[PDB]
Amino acid sequence: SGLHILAFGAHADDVEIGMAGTIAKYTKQGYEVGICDLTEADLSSNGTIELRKEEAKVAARIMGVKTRLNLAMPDRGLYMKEEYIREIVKVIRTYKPKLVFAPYYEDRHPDHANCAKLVEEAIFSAGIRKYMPELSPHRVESFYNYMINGFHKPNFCIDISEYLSIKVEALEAYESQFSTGSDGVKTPLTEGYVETVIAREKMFGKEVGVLYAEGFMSKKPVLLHADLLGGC
Amino acid sequence: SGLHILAFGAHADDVEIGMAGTIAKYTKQGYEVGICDLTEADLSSNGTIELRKEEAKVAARIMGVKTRLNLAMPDRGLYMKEEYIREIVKVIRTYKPKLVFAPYYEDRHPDHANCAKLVEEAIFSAGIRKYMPELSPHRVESFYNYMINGFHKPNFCIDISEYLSIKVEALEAYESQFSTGSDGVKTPLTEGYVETVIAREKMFGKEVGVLYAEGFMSKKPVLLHADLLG
Amino acid sequence: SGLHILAFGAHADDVEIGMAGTIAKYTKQGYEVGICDLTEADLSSNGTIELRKEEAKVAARIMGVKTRLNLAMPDRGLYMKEEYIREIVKVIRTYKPKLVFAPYYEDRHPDHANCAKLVEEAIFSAGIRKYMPELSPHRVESFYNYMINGFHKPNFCIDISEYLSIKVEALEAYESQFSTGSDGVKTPLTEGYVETVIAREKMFGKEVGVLYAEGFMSKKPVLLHADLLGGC
Amino acid sequence: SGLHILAFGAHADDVEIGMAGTIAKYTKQGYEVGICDLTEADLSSNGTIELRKEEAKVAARIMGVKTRLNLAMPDRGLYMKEEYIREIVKVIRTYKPKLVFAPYYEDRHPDHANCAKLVEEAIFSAGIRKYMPELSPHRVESFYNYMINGFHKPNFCIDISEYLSIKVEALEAYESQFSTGSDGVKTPLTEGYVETVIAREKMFGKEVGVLYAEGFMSKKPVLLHADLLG
Amino acid sequence: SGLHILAFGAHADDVEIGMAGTIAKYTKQGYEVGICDLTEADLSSNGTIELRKEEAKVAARIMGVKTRLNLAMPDRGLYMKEEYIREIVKVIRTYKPKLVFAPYYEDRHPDHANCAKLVEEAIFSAGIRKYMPELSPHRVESFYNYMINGFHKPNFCIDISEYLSIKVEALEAYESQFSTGSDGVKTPLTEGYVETVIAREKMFGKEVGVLYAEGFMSKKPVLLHADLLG
Amino acid sequence: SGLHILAFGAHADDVEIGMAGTIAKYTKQGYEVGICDLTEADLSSNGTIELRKEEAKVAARIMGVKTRLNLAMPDRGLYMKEEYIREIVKVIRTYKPKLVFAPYYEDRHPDHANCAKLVEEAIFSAGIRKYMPELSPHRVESFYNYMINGFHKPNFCIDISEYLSIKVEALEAYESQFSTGSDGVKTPLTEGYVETVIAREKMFGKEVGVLYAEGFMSKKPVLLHADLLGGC
Ligand SMILES: [Zn+2]
Ligand SMILES: [Zn+2]
Ligand SMILES: [Zn+2]
Ligand SMILES: [Zn+2]
Ligand SMILES: [Zn+2]
Ligand SMILES: [Zn+2]
Repeated sequence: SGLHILAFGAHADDVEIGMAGTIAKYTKQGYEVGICDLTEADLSSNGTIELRKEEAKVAARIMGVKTRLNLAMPDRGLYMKEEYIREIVKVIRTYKPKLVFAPYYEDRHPDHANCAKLVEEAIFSAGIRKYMPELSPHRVESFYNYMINGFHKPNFCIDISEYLSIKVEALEAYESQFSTGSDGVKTPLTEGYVETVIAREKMFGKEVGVLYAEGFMSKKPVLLHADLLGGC
Repeated sequence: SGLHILAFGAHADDVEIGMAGTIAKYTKQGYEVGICDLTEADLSSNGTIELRKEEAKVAARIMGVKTRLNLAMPDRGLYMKEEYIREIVKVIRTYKPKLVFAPYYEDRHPDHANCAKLVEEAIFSAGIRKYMPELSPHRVESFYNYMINGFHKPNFCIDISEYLSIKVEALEAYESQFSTGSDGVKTPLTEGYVETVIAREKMFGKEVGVLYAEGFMSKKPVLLHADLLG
Repeated sequence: SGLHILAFGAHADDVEIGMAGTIAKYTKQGYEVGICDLTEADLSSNGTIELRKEEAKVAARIMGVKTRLNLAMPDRGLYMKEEYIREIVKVIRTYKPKLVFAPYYEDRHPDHANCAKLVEEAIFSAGIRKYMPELSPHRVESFYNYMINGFHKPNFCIDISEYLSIKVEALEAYESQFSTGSDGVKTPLTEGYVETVIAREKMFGKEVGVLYAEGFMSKKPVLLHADLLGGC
Repeated sequence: SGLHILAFGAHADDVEIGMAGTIAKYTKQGYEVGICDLTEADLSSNGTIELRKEEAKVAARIMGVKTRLNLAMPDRGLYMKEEYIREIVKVIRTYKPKLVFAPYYEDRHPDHANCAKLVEEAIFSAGIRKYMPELSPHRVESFYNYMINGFHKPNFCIDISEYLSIKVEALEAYESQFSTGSDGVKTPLTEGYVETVIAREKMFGKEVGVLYAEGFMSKKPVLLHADLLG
Repeated sequence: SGLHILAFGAHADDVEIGMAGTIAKYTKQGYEVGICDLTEADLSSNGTIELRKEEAKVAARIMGVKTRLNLAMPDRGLYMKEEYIREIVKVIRTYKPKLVFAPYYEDRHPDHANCAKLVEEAIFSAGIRKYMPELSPHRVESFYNYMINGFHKPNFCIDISEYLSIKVEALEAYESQFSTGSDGVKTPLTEGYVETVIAREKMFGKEVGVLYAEGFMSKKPVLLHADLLG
Repeated sequence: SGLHILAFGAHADDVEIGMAGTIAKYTKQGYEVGICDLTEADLSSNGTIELRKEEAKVAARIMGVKTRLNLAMPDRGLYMKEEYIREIVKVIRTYKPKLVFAPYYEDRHPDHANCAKLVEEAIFSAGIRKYMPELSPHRVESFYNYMINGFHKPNFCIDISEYLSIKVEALEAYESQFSTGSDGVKTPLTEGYVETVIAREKMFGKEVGVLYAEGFMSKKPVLLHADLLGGC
């Protein structure tokens, strides 16, 4: 039928950092969300690709994500390439996502911007019939950006107060990334990173009058219907 | 008991220009919307206070607005004054609006910014029990700005595609403002102004994938719940 | 002698959407303007490349454009490539345009930003003698951006009130793009798009005290001489 | 009959810093430019009202400005007051300027923003017939801001390459301001200030491909006609 | 003789929220920091002027602040008034601060912007000899803004990793503000506010590679000398 | 041991224009700074590559720069390429710079933005152990941008009042670039350019209360410790 949400990350844990709470919130309401990791994060200082993929599976189940893909594009190699756009178009056209999410570009990790750029190009081409005509076109309704590193004034927020614990659980599934363990090394991700993610969501929460909120960017104004006065 | 929306303008027609479509959309759904105009637009180039008051009633009727107030503050005199803030605080506390709207400040007409500034101060003070303790306090949930003159990248939009006709009717209620008539003088408001308002809403509409949308500003991030996936 | 204006678009109709009114205004005053379409818009949902080229010719004549080129670069393929910059440099050096226009980058169609980026690179290289020394260098005086999709606060406007009908005519020349016809499909361009373009120009018009104005972006402050107090 | 340009400053030398070059350029072409300083700069660290008034006359002469007014509002007292707005409205309606200039608000000296704010309110009210109905209204065509302290990405520039010398002469007319002399104290204005003003204009110049340019801000998009292709 | 830092707030706890960590960091190094609260927060939902004054003393003690003043201006009455500017000018000239801090204007509480605006006007006038000539003038070196409500991309940060505990202690001194207690009502300040303040500082910290950092705004570019390479 | 500062430019003279005063200020204090020019500026209208390299050496000695490298990437060819990132990573890992500087992207010369983009990518990859594992990783502490063409509100300034003459000397070392001579041609660099650079620094100086200051951009807030209240 088609995914309600397809969220792209450069590396498994990107989507979790940006929007694990939102995903958990909406999968619980019965919406179908998929995650597509562009790379296997082979250059990550800690862990292995297989371990990372296993953690991605654990995280997916925590978030109620039934569909998780890895396009196996090179870590630190998300250049603006036709072949990569093609691969993402294939994903978009296969899963027909109503909404697509990708990282926000203003991020210390260039892969995140590069992922967003590829996804943006792919979203546009996905709706073009004559492009890759072997697959039926799909028009994504909206493209939004979640935040990985740092913070920005969000265009919109999703209240994740009831789902923060699940987000932390989803994040903690990436043991290799955010914890040293027995043979791991100290990285920015190991040293108070998950705490920083919680902090951001607390900060965004306060902005909108809730305990924890995830913040999102949108190139277009968000369309309000039921959320203006509530009632759903 | 309280209004769902209270929309402030400096002059009658302000709220209409900014959000007649949204107001009509929501009153049709059974929501209670009030309008409070800060002034009687005593200095308007065309028309009189008399004619404007009647037009404001016609516009309110068109929009399904049952409550329209005018604070009769001086046109072009919306200075940051305690007396004016307290009058607006009285209004907010009386009508207990969930949402308050006011003009966006980036506007060629200084009254519009001045109105927004007064309303913002009043919203904050309205929630403060110790302030004007004779009148029970009220906490407004959200404060949004609509656009009168010009345009800005909206923080959010309301699809008014079905209500554009009603918006135009509500605007046209101000015949003294938007038409020269036979005795009136040419103003920015008579020279393709209503057409410009429709044009803006068309532009905002296209941006969000609808025919016509009204654009709004919000200092805080918009909180989505049902509107993310509909 | 050299073009007064060379306007680039990614697709034929880009320049029209952004600045058909301005072009018509200035060709009528006897200025020479050319248009260079980077692609043949082969991936356009409606029409054919030949039909599109014929519509581009009709549009050009409506606007009083005597020079129209198509570089036949791939639709959805305006990557930052040396070969493409080279081709545009060749165009700039051949036609010696005083002003160059291209799409503004803040646009839902990535080709538009990509076109602008290529043109910007080419403009700079066009003025470098040692670059492609087989063609004499040319220094473009100013590079401005017109708007295709959406809207932005313009850095400057051109009053096109007297030329709006001609702009609409130029736009309507692209029957395949903005009208369904007998065998066309519904796209964002077919559903109230031309009306939206008029709306934008009405909006920009009001900003500057005229009926219809086209809005432009400029990286540098515009230099005023005669337009400060008028009189020409 | 009306001025082509009326330039407001908070203090005499403001307009010179912002736009002496532009003023000189246009007065030489036969355009009528007036300057109105809101205050007599009564609190200036160096000089006196007496000396400053004379310097302002010398500067006006250098710039070819035939009309210079001073409203003698309080230095550091340019509050948003009705009385001050109406005094400025009187000036605008008397001199009927096509263009009005005032300082840009993003400036370390609060009087400059305060001046601009007052002037903006006055420009709007100047066009309103019912406001101060004893004096015929005037509609200003465009309102632009010049820069005094610091710098900003200009919305537009005026090539003043031929008039930099005149600008420097006009600035140097304020010897009490830009030089310590023999009894004066060190201020931001004495410590390489004129050199900084020239520096800015050099920077703006380079940006637009000329030797020296003055930079201006405009809330509305600049309307080009002849200057697109020259 | 003069203070190194004078930090202004509209209400006691403002300075703490913005910069208790920085203040503690620098007082521990032997720098003299003063705090001036413009109002006694007479309209605060919870507590009394009495309790708040005592809490402000406890907070000052925690931060190593030896000088705390209160100007007892009206809560929610921080209008741009000459009388208020001059009171603040008196404070600046008396205590001769090298640096002055005030709230950042982009803040849901209008008093915070209003405080900053008053302080900015006062800083400028404090340096003007002819203004209030009975009291020797003082030139403040730099004016910075700290953040109370919300967050902004800071122009600069101060590493407060070692002083977060002291900041929390200083905030917790305002038990009447940040806890409902047993008789108090729920406010934005009682609902995970201190946790939000810590959260912000964690966020700013991460941005600059430390555990906790306080963020500051500066209208002028930050001048680096020793901190470029440490 | 490792450089305190490594400054990248696209062309020799870039670093000088942006930060010759700062470099001179800090080399005089005994800090070690290196410069890496990405290209030999082979497309420069005046001079030759060898002459340019000789001027770069003269400029380096004026600034007290003991290390100057040229990566010999193509002028007007600083595309986002893996090979170029690799080369810069090698430089960063070899010289272990505490701070890295590159041009600010908002610049009429696209090479400057392109240089900054390459350097940003390289800085990130330089800290990744598994990337190019033959060289030990290096974490650059901070990345800042200097300004070449035009001007921007600086995030921070360095007082160069005492070192302006040295900056002018460093700039004047590029005789081929900023002076016509006997067989040179008129370019934007020859016509009041060095004067414009001084002007900018005078402008930035006034902003921070000094005679001359260089202005820098930083993606992160600058961390103040000693510079808040002085004393070092
Ligand atoms: Zn990642
Ligand atoms: Zn109005
Ligand atoms: Zn196109
Ligand atoms: Zn002044
Ligand atoms: Zn407060
Ligand atoms: Zn260069």
